[PDB]
Amino acid sequence: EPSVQVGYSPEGSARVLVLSAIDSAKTSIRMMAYSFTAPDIMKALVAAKKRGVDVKIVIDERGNTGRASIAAMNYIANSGIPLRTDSNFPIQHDKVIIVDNVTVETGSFNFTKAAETKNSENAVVIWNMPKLAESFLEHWQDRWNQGRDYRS
Amino acid sequence: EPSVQVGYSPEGSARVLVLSAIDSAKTSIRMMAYSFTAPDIMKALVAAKKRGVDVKIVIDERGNTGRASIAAMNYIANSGIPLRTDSNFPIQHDKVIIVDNVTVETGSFNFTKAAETKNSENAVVIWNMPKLAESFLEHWQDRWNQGRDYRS
Repeated sequence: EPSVQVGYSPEGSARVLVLSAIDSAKTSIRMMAYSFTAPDIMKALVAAKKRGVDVKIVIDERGNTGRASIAAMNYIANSGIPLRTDSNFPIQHDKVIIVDNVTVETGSFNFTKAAETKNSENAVVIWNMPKLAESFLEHWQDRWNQGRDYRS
Repeated sequence: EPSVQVGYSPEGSARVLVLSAIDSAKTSIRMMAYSFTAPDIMKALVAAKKRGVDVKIVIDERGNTGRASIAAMNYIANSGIPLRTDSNFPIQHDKVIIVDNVTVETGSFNFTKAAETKNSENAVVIWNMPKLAESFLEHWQDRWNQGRDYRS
């Protein structure tokens, strides 16, 4: 049952794989991000919410004050997706998407345009590994718990 | 046979896991790095070489001109470990260690002190998945092939 997929940037396969993970969510998505700006990623997350998926996101605070960051954060909050900024770490550097409590996307890939089209990056999606995902969930939960709500 | 381990920062488990992957190499190590500065990581890589392990590294060029970067690069080259800088990408952002052609370490974790002790990070080691590793190897090889030797 468990399997792993990989994609790379600027090749294009990383972006598509990350979108595939979000598009696959039937019940939940717990996301951690540093730079949070890619319009394509935001559109996919809100499409997940519309599907009924329970989406919650915690992102780095200091690295998300740029215009593009604000546009995405506003877009996300306006959709009813619970979102928090976290400044308890010099940098909340994780780029992680936990899907349906059993799948984990991770790697170097930041959720940005530069990450999708310019930089060399790798993104992996580890499917159906419940133990790995619950561990990542504890990591997500700890960061979320000390975050600040960003609402609309 | 395939299995996955995870570690986090600043907890301490990520650093130890990354060291565990390097310490486990019996035949080869193909590494990709953005910021390349952690003394502990360098000591471990050279200990691998001394063990007879075939170690080759390609790192981002623009992000490795700081003093700590130079100290590590010099330390690494002095040990006979083939090393290259790559500037063909705005940022060679991968933080990857491919061990013995079948294991892959990856995640948000940069090979730096801040990554080990201050930032929130995650590092995963995907053990014994030959197909995943050969794919990552092609990714490593492509970046290495357009790099510039850094020697001593």
